[PDB]
Amino acid sequence: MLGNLKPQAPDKILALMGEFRADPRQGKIDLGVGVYKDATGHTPIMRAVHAAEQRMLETETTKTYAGLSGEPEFQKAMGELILGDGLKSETTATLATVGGTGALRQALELARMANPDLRVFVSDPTWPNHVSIMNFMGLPVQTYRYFDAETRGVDFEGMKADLAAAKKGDMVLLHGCCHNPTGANLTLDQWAEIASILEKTGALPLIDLAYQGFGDGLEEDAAGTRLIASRIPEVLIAASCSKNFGIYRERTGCLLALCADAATRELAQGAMAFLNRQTYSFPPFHGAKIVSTVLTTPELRADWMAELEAVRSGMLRLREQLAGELRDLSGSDRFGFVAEHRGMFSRLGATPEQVKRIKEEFGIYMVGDSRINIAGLNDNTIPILARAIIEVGV
Amino acid sequence: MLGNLKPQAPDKILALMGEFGKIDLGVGVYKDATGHTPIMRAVHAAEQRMLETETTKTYAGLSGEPEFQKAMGELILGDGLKSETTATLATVGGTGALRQALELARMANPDLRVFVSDPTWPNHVSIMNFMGLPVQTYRYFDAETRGVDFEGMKADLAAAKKGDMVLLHGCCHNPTGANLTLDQWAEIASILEKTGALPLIDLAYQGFGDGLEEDAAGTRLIASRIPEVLIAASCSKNFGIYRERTGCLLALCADAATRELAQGAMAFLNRQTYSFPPFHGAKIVSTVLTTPELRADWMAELEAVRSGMLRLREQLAGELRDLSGSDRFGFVAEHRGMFSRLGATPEQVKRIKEEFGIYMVGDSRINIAGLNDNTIPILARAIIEVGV
Ligand SMILES: *Cc1c(COP(=O)(O)O)cnc(C)c1O
Ligand SMILES: *Cc1c(COP(=O)(O)O)cnc(C)c1O
Ligand SMILES: O=C(O)CCCc1cccs1
Ligand SMILES: O=C(O)CCCc1cccs1
Repeated sequence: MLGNLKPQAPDKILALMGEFRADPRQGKIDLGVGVYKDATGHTPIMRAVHAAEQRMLETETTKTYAGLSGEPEFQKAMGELILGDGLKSETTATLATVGGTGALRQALELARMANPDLRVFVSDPTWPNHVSIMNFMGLPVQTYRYFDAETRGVDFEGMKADLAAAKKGDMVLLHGCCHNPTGANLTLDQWAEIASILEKTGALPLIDLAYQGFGDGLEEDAAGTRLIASRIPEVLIAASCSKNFGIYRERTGCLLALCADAATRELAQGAMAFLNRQTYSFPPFHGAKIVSTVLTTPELRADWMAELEAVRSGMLRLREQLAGELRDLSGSDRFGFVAEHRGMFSRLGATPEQVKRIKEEFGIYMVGDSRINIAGLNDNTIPILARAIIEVGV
Repeated sequence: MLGNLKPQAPDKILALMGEFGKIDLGVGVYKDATGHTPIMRAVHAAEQRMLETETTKTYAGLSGEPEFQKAMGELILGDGLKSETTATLATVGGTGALRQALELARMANPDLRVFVSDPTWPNHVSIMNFMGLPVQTYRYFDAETRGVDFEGMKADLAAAKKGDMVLLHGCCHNPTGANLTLDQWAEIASILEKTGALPLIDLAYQGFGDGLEEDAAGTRLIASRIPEVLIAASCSKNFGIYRERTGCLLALCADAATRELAQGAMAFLNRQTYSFPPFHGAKIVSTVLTTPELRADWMAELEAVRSGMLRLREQLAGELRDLSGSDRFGFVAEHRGMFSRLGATPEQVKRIKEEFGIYMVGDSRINIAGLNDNTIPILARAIIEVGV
């Protein structure tokens, strides 16, 4: 029977890593990495996190089944970290998921459960996993203009025009901050306008928030999300803890469902818990317990925020440098967007041909769409990348 | 939009604990003499070693770590592990392994039906209902003898067709406590082979019946006869890591070509569901299994738990015979695993919970691990008073 299985395409990350590994070039560089890497090229375990695991090891007396939709401490701490004082517990449903991806999958299952004729609107471009899951679910997908290949910024007028075609009950997927893969983001004023279009169309916003604390700051990065929450009656937020906590493999995230009434909330929580139940019963405990420990323990929380800010500040300075080196070599602004972008990713606007030429002539590797990971740059690699970008004629 | 949501039915077994002198004989978790579910020594030691050895937490394998996958395959199939034709997938507990098993089978056969035992773990039917899969049942429990109705089981299983999936509990049958012998397993293998039915084995209590190796005996027999088989394994109970959510799906194929197919489709299933599987619990399992000293202590601790429960069952049967002189409740001693279904009806069950304060699943399923020297006489009395 299993022989009738259709061949499924690999993870691709492997192919990139295999091509790169095969490269005999002593000076090859890898900007395709999708995780944070420090100056030495490592993805360290944050101090606060290692401190939480030591504490957990000393306090946990059992490992019996716990909360089906997560532990109260985690749900509460997450909603506060995301919505801040605006957290309206009375109308908020929460679900511990298996990473932000689990949160996205559940959110989609929830919405479709409420509206079978659900349509999803995704940005152009967006994280490929978005489309993958949606295709796998057989949901209709529409695209809305977003990245401007010429300016490397947001084509807002285009986005508005396309979003204007959403109907009541449709879903609009928005990256809360640090757009992956582009790095081009919305201003708080652009968020206000998007909010108006959403109220007008009656479309349901789904926010993919996986990089809170990597853009302009913990609070600053949630500004757009908070604006949507306060003006839109129903909002779905899929949050991740893999990156801003550095616990990728622990698989920790959560689905937040903001509802109009308390009755509607009771409904949503019941459907979410039911969803977890029908997929894998209980969500993973370890990673979520680390997070709630860091956030509830003053000492740890303070250390986490400090370490996270150090990371953010570092990448931002890497942006300033690359843009400066590019300013000098080009003798023009052109590449100024590099310093204007936020997140650990940036789309250079290079064509596939140029990307291939950069790799062959300079040994630098990046995703085929010209996406580079800022964290992979340093005092030694920046001059090389700059020269390569200019040399290939981007 | 969310207002359209219809209310969903609660998990009965988990709701049971909601209504919780008080004697909990519900949820299938192991508990010691003082009513606690401890962390196993080896497990704790593994975590400490893990705390010192792990330097990063970056994304890892989409199908789980090679070490975990290998340790699990060896634990389950032993020397009958033909890696060349076996696909492995780390999952979110045994339930996760189950869900992925049904999804995989459905991709291969959009026209599949599932045969489940009467009775079976309620979560089996709920998941199948949710997926919209046709469910047929096969006789298994003999209501009067509290044993297996084997003739009835064979008759029903023979009605299966090529492409159908037969769900068999590998050992310690939840919720009955009744289990097939190795001679019955061979006969089942005969029926399956003839019909071309794909068996899905739910293995959640390996180590709680007669022993680690002995409890995998049936699964190994089917794996050696049937060319294609699916096994969903849970490490929740035998490792005492319930909340970590760790298990795995094994897809045994007739050849490496099909194996590469299943392996690819299995990984894809994780990617499109939650991306990567949870690492912590799987790391503990592989650490314990590949560290001779740890494996040794875990086997010993599990062994102790095993024999302990076995003794409790004997106490139950005994005390109960002192209250009748009849071998009516003898089945308690025969049943193997954590559970045992008494012949009590719902009314009787209620009388017990209300006028005796002892909470058991509404079908007479009791978790023997909940009993002890102090409560056995009380429970023995309870079911005698209520007359069952
Ligand atoms: C990382 C990421 C996620 C979620 O990652 P998880 O590893 O599942 O926590 C979701 N959306 C985007 C855009 C991401 O970059
Ligand atoms: C425990 C159990 C499972 C799976 O449990 P998980 O906590 O999801 O690992 C599956 N089937 C049966 C019969 C079980 O008792
Ligand atoms: O590089 C990125 O887009 C972030 C990596 C996140 C993930 C990749 C595959 C599954 S989750
Ligand atoms: O008690 C049982 O039947 C199994 C353990 C409890 C569980 C219910 C759902 C997933 S695990």
